[PDB]
Amino acid sequence: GIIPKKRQELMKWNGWGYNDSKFFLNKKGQLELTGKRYPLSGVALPTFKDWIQNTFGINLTPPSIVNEDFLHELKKTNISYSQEADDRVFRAHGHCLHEIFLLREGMFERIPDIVLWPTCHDDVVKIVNLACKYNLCIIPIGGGTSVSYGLMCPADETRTIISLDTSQMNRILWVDENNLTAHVEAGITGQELERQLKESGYCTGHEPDSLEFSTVGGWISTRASGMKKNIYGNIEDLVVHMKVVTPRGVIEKSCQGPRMSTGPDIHHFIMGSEGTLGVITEATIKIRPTPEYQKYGSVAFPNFEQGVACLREIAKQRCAPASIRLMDNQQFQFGHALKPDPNQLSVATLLFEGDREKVLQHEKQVYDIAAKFGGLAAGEDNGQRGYLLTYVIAYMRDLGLEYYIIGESFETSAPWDRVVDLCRNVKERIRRECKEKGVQFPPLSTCRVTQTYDAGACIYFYFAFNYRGISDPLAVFEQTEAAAREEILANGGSLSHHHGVGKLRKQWLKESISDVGFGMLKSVKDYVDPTNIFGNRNLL
Amino acid sequence: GIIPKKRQELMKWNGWGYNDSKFFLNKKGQLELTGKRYPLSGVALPTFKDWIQNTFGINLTPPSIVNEDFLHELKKTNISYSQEADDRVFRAHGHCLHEIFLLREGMFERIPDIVLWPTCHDDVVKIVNLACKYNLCIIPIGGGTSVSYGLMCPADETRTIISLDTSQMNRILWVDENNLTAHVEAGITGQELERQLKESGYCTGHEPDSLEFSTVGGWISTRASGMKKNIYGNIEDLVVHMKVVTPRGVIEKSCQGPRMSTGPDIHHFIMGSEGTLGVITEATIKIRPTPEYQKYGSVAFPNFEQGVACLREIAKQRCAPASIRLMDNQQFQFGHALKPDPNQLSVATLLFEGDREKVLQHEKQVYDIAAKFGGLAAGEDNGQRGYLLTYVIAYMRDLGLEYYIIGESFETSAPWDRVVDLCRNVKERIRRECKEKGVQFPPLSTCRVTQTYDAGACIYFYFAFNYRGISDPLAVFEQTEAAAREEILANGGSLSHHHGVGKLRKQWLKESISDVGFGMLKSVKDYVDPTNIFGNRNLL
Ligand SMILES: Cc1cc2nc3c(=O)[nH]c(=O)nc-3n(C[C@H](O)[C@H](O)[C@H](O)COP(=O)(O)OP(=O)(O)OC[C@H]3O[C@@H](n4cnc5c(N)ncnc54)[C@H](O)[C@@H]3O)c2cc1C
Ligand SMILES: Cc1cc2nc3c(=O)[nH]c(=O)nc-3n(C[C@H](O)[C@H](O)[C@H](O)COP(=O)(O)OP(=O)(O)OC[C@H]3O[C@@H](n4cnc5c(N)ncnc54)[C@H](O)[C@@H]3O)c2cc1C
Ligand SMILES: C[C@@H](CC(=O)NCc1ccc2[nH]c(=O)[nH]c2c1)c1c(F)cccc1F
Ligand SMILES: C[C@@H](CC(=O)NCc1ccc2[nH]c(=O)[nH]c2c1)c1c(F)cccc1F
Repeated sequence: GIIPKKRQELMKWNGWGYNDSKFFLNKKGQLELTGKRYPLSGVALPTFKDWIQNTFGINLTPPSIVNEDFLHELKKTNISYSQEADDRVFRAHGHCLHEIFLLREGMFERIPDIVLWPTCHDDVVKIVNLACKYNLCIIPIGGGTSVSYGLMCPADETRTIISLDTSQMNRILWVDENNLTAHVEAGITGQELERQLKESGYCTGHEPDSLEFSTVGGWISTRASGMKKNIYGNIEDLVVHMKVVTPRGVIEKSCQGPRMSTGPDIHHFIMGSEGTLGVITEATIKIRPTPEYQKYGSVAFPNFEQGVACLREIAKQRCAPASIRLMDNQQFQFGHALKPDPNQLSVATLLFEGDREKVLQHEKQVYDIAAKFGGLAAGEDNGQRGYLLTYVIAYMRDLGLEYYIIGESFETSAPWDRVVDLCRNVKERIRRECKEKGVQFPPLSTCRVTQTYDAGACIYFYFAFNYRGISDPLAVFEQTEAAAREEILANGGSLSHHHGVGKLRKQWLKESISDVGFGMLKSVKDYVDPTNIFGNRNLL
Repeated sequence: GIIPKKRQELMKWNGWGYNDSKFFLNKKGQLELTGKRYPLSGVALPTFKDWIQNTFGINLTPPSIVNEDFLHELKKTNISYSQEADDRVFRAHGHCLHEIFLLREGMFERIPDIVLWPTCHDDVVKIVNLACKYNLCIIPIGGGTSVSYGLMCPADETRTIISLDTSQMNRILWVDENNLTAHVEAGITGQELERQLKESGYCTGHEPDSLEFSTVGGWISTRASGMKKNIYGNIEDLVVHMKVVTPRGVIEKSCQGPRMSTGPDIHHFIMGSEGTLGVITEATIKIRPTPEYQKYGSVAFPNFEQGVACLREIAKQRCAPASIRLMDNQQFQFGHALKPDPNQLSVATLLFEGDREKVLQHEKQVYDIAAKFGGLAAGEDNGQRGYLLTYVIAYMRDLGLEYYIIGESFETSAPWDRVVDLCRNVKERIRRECKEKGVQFPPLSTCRVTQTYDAGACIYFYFAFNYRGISDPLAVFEQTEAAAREEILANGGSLSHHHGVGKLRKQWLKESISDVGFGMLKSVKDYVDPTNIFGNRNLL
């Protein structure tokens, strides 16, 4: 569960995930997943090949530029470091499509010059003090799962870029059973954090799809959201305290009290900072007893529209289960094609978790509400296989890439009264833009509602196309994604619910938060990091 | 429910509340409240006189300095304004003890020079533009309920001080029944907001003790907390959107989505700004159906310690009702003395509110948990009279002042494992400090736990003494309150849970949030308001 230093030894150098986990054609000509790692690993998927065919119409290094005096002082600290090509290349990207192409099919313009692996807070203080002295530039990395060009090195950056890798600064420091909090180093992965806490009968319940690699410090940096937010909260709810190293000095509140009125909350100044202000070294997170019991479920609806109305009503009654998600028809068919009126029909997956008794009180209320929108209980299996699926979806990018298929997921949050219109108009905008740019086959564009809130919902989109017969396929993707974002904003959706801005969405930020607001962010950046040491150039 | 312009016509010029509501000795020599306004209004309180005697051992204008050219432009806007003494004196204070003495028994050093009453957002833009041009200073006021010297005018402030009164900028702009949000002007009072919304079947549930006068813009400015937070949230939870006028310009997010990842959340840059960055003019707040049903309750415990352990356990199981509060023994006796082992015994009051059916499921779980800490159901009456009492407590300051008794309430939040020790040591610190400073009778110092959180609790303290026979009684109070704050911090409590900092707690802020953090606040202030127009000098 700890990420090793030489990452390529466990993980794919050119795509998502673990080296031992890849999609291949088995000795029956059926798609199957390698290894023994996930539930679907080593399980043949007879309909999955047919589905890809039917849906898409297919068959089936720069040198290191580092000062020798800085390197001399760095050796005195016994902070491990590397100037090796394959380590620096690994830490120069996340998992946006364009990055993955330049990885497979060429080279990046700029990559980090040196990688450092601090192991504690004081190490990070040393590195930042060194960067002041020798005029260095720092780009923190945890899991490297950014889908916002958050880790990309600016091409015109003349200074030595340090990739400050947090993966080895990863121990749970204390578990406070009295206050139900856990004080942890920022580099720890979700999976490792949940595994260690479970041994003591606890958990956080913070479960992003990237949890195998994404870190505590990452989550704080990007305002990450988790699958079971309904119970455990998002990251802004979960974080009681943090310790941050910046060029100006160390930020840290002097007390651990649950809720304060001591001016503007400086946690929110860091939470969402996307690596531009400093290094988040330590954080105190809320824990809960390991849930007594879990149960899955599903509900089918005549159409998407009625499903949304039901989710709305569940939100209105504040009786949403741990996870509730509504798939459109194309996604329902997708999930059916992965097992070992039926064209508009939509399905909601459910996950209830908690105390044995309360879980059932909940379950009833949800199904009764669903009844009144034409919702019919559609089985415990549908639910369960739906959630196990989520940690393998990311591997399908690489599969599609073999067979001339490209695509990416994208998201927004919007008010309840804009959901239905937004989903419909964004999908339409994708079809139109594709046709106009010369795509031969109708592009796949689907959506699901992944989170409910009082004031609205999170909407998660997939879009993909067969790019065979297109002059410049990356420009087509790039331009269509940007069109979808324009449509999202025009239909009252947000710039991002949880992926954040990074460098992918910088152009919209001033509109989103206003000019004065943008300037507030800049004023902070310029106090904390006047000479731009933390110069990934995300956000501003 | 709307605050009029000439406030003194409905409200007390020299103390808390409505003119028609005062404690007096009735024609039987019993204490009674005037008027018909509260549940206890016109109800005689036979034991209350005896209690005050037993507990305490007693028997029972500067000229307006304003530019004529600015005044000329102001007349062109038809924004109402006043230079009258009694209007300016009214808006020069909140309800800290020292302010109330200077009001009754003398004069303030500095007061506002002119009062303005804008009626909308554009009016506020005009005023702030005028303050840039003629070098004016602005101190926003809503209810004037600050207990942090938040409204006090700095004595050495040479510029013309505008009291920007929000009371007339108070209309509900829309009610969005689809998104369950209400878009409101910042000057509306809680009481008026709840009344208007109830006519459409809705509420916010945000219920501070100051709700009769405190405003939406106030609550955002001070990070206000409400009695029924457990259901409805505190202000940071309730606010979906806001519009803020600052010298640099207008801040406002371009979309109304429920949850975002677009960098640091600029709402939290304003929320807690205590009138130092700008004027909050409009805000979008979460609403809920008017709760179907309410029920009160109470539980008695052998001691305070066991009550705290029970509240902790309720928090751990996340089954706290709308309100749960634990009184120490002195406060239990107090409440008993106001009706028309018993020395350590403590009592918890309960308020359950919601859907008819779910309220009872809750009720059972609370009492069963309480059973295991020696908690015996202690009646529906105790509960009900406990909560009706909270809106009359504030009127007792003025009663005590007649009979040589002074005192103030103060608060903190602390982790669960520091609650019991903090309460005991803070009370002890108050007795010791009082004795050392020459107080005749040991003072009253009591506490109650008013809110529970995952990571800790809010603790609410009263302290008071008979000041007869003391040279300088305001210095004694001042110095003791500051000693209590020292003791709070030393026992792991926070600088404030909900009253905020203002100018009362400025000296501790840098410790509380760290020096870099303090600088982050200052960096924002300086960008947004470079010439200190918003110069109440709270916080920094
Ligand atoms: C397959 C997949 C699934 C995903 N699922 C989800 C999901 O369910 N929910 C969700 O919110 N997001 C998701 N994401 C997006 C991403 O995982 C999150 O934004 C996550 O918070 C990033 O974690 P990380 O540790 O990989 O950070 P990185 O990708 O390593 O870095 C992200 C940014 O934060 C900065 N940073 C990292 N560590 C620190 C630190 N210690 N101090 C200061 N700055 C730092 C970096 O400089 C960079 O700008 C997913 C991404 C992928 C590829
Ligand atoms: C009897 C009593 C009971 C109380 N009970 C509670 C309670 O239960 N919970 C709680 O949290 N607090 C309580 N308070 C404290 C206080 O009422 C709150 O902090 C409240 O939020 C202040 O609201 P207001 O409209 O009275 O603001 P004011 O006192 O009028 O102003 C407070 C501060 O905010 C600024 N301000 C006001 N309006 C604006 C605006 N529109 N834009 C920008 N800045 C502005 C002012 O300049 C000032 O610094 C209580 C106080 C009293 C006297
Ligand atoms: C699933 C995406 C690839 C992708 O964008 N993966 C990243 C990812 C995967 C899962 C996520 N869950 C989130 O909340 N954010 C997430 C981000 C994809 C397609 F949408 C279409 C075709 C191939 C393909 F790989
Ligand atoms: C009730 C207080 C006066 C006081 O503290 N008023 C302000 C006040 C009153 C009620 C409050 N509820 C909160 O949450 N904050 C509050 C602040 C008081 C004393 F603490 C002691 C003697 C008389 C007296 F009136």
